[PDB]
Amino acid sequence: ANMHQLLTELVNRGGSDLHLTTNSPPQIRIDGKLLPLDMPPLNAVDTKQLCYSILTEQQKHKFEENNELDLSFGIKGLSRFRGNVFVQRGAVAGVFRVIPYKILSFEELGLPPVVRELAEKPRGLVLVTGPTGSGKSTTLAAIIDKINTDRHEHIVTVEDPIEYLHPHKSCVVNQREVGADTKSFKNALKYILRQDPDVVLVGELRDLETIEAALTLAETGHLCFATLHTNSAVQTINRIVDVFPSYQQPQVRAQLSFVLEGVLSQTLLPKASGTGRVLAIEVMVPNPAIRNLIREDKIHQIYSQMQVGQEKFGMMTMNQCLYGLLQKRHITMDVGMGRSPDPDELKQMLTSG
Amino acid sequence: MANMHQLLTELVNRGGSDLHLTTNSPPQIRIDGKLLPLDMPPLNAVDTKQLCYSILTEQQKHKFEENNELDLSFGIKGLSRFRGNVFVQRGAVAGVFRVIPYKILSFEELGLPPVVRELAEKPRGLVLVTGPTGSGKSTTLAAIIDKINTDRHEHIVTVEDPIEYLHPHKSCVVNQREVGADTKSFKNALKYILRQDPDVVLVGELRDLETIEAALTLAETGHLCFATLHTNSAVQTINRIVDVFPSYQQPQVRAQLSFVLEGVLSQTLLPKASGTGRVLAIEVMVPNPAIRNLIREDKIHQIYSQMQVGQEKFGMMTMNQCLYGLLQKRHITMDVGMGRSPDPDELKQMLT
Amino acid sequence: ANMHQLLTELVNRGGSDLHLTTNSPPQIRIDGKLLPLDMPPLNAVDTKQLCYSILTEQQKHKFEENNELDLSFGIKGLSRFRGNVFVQRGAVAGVFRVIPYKILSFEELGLPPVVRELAEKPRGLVLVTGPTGSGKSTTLAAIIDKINTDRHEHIVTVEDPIEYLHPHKSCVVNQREVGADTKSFKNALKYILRQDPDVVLVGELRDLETIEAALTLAETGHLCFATLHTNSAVQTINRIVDVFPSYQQPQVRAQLSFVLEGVLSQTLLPKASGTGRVLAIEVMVPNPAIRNLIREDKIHQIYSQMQVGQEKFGMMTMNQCLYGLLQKRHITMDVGMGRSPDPDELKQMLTSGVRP
Repeated sequence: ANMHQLLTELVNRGGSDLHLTTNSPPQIRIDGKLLPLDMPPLNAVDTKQLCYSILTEQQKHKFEENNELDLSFGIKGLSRFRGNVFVQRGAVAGVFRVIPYKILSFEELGLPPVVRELAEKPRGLVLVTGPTGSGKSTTLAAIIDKINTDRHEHIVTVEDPIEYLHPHKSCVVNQREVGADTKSFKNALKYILRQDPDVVLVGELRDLETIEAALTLAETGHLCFATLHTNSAVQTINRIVDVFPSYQQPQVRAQLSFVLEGVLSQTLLPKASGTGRVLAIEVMVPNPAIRNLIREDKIHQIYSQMQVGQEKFGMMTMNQCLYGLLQKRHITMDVGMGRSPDPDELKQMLTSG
Repeated sequence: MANMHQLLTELVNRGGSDLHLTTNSPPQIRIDGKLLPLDMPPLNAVDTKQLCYSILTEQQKHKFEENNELDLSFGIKGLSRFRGNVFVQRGAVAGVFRVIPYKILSFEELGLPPVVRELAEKPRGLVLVTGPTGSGKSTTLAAIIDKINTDRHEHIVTVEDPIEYLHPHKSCVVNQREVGADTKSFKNALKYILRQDPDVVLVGELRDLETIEAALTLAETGHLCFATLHTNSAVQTINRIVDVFPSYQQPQVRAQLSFVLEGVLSQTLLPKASGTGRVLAIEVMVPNPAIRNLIREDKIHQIYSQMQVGQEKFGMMTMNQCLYGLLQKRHITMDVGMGRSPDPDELKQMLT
Repeated sequence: ANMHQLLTELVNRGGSDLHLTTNSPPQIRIDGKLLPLDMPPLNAVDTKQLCYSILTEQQKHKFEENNELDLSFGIKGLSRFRGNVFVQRGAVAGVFRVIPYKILSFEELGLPPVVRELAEKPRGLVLVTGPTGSGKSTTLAAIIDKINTDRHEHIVTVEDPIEYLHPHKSCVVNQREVGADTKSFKNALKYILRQDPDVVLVGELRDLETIEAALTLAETGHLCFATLHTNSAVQTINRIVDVFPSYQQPQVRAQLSFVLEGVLSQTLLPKASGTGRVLAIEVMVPNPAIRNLIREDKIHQIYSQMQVGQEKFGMMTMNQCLYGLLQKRHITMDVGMGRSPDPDELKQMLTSGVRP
């Protein structure tokens, strides 16, 4: 009934987010969907006492000045949390995310064995892309945890915001949160070469400066991880090249062909059973043929190379993953078709074999 | 301050559309389109300020005094909600107040085609409801937001200036932020929206360059974004969005739009042929793979031809095709249907 | 007060403007031309004394901070006035414009009956154009007053500045003065749709933003009035189109062809008697043929349709109006010819075997 009990239940019930707003009971997001708790609806007095109970006095003043506040806090013996407090219809409202210290393993996440091998790469650019909540941070956290476990190197992450904490194991891990630890991605990236890193996570490739920063890191002997909100390997490569002026795109294509070591495009789909989510992932691992196609500006022909790189490189097109999920009845036909980038291709391959 | 409450009660009881308060005239109510003065003495400058200020918050009174303009909404328990505009004329306060029903109308009550219901089922993307002021945009948006609220277990956040339709929680969590009270501005609300775990976001009118980039970012990162524009057609809407950006960034914006656009609705309310009420005429564009290439290929005007043949497959409909059907079914007069066609000669060919 | 007496003489003598400046007697503008009053020339002491006699303490302080001041004021039993005070050659100077409360009728203004029929339009765009002091606000005030009399609708005006005041009749009339009631045309037009209007006066079509606002008003079921400074219907339509980029001119021409309901272009000419001025006006009322010519980018061919549209559509070219002013001997031959856009056509009209 208080903030401590709600946050403990959020962790205990495997929720990702707790929502507190007027005229609704506390609600928790489990596997992406909100489920209300068996409690009376809150009023404006309730949402204010609950949200204020986890703020410092200085934080309460800054929220009252702007009607907005981002913060993080810890509950001893429980978990860390990300909070956002705001105002709607004249009342306090809040959303609170658990940030787990412990990452589940690759097999628990449904990630193919090639993801474990990407975590062993000495150098290059590895891109994990997809929409919000498609599993990107969990894959990145699993990869970084394997690196942390296996290497004696320096890992620096720049995140907006940090979604997983990595205690030091064999690596030295420094994590900078945008907006608190560092002013911006640009400022962190301006000094990242002066911090003796070996592995760097740069977050979303939001602008040209960040793309150039990720390419330089990957060219100078570092393992660079970044995200995009693209849905396929080809769409990912096109977005990176096409954001640059036409005159500088030849160099970017040449740069990408040398340093790119893997592209993972994930999506979480509803299970046909109606409970839980299943991972759909497109995997592109560059071979000499794909690297030439990038340099030759034959980006779209990379898809044909992914269709035949399953046994050799662990590649898998998005349609090839949906096909396997369909034969095992993990997703319905309606969900698979609404997600296929080419439903006619997936339809024809289902009829044969 | 209790006189204003009684005037609005009289406005509701007499079936009026709008209440007018201005100096040197009695309160006037629009009934069936025509103004009628109430049998009361005329107001002075003190009165129009006193009545209008009685329904303002202290901030709203300081916001109004800073700009000599103010839009707002408020509710009267047991009566109705109302949208108000207060302004200044000849050195005195004036006000107009419209009626906002508590009960949100259905798709069929609003005259919205079944394709709007399928747009309400989209999991992510950008859906634009456009038109000039009072073209039914908030009513259409509320119907869309009410269907998602009814059907989904997701988090809906709206940013409104002001909040018009209220959406009680159903199966969704719905948070509605009013600019100038709950949040300082659209810019400030959008700065924090990514930390609030939203699934569906209403950002209001695409009023400037900065909000459009924010709306494209929300829709690109896996969210369903609703926004409005002032344009009157799908093609005019797409051109307006791209052309506000500097020439060097327009290639990316067209590329983003080809990926993220999920629907364009351009509405307009016309008087009914019976002489009572207004009926919705709507142009609906839902991008298919063909339209997405036309967007990427910068052949935006050829999109109109695609809408003419996408009715059965995709539920598409040009404005002229909608006006033709409303005219044949006797919902509108010939002058109103002709007075709205963007190409009156095309509608003639369909008439034959 | 001498100032009280000067303003009474200005009103009584039908002057439009009173001028007070150093080394000249007070001068009043009568029929567009300045005429000095039979008084000794004023000095700097006089001009500061006369202008300060009508200022509040707050106005005197603001004028002294900038050497500029706009204001309006009323004189009980006389008239209201719009004033401007400034400084020149180290001395105070002032100009004062009268704002009449009473609007003259259409026939008094010399406006043809077709203008009255334009006031009965339920929707569309009606443009009243001409140079400064060509009677535009006066024509607009007569139209607004007829609408106010005949309709139960909401009239909103946005003006820079307000020229005629309209007491309520059957309409509710709200008049917003730029720089006092509202910050700008842009802000008034930003909220005008939320103000439940039926008839809107938007002032000068100064930029694309205002033209786009008027087109939106005219398309959504409103009657919109606006002004330009063009001298003919064809010149008026082209001026509106040519303000847009070349790629967007097709749409603007298409919009105008749909919503345009009337174009009036005026000029005030001296009378043959030497007293008063007579209105010369060109009237274009769009028919289906003219609307097509607009859409087809055949604007110059619109004039030929106007030459034959008096009886059918109530149209009237400038030359046809000048012809009528010449037959009634209201203007001299030189004045009529000096304004004709085509003197040879007007000559042909005068040398007619069907002349009567």
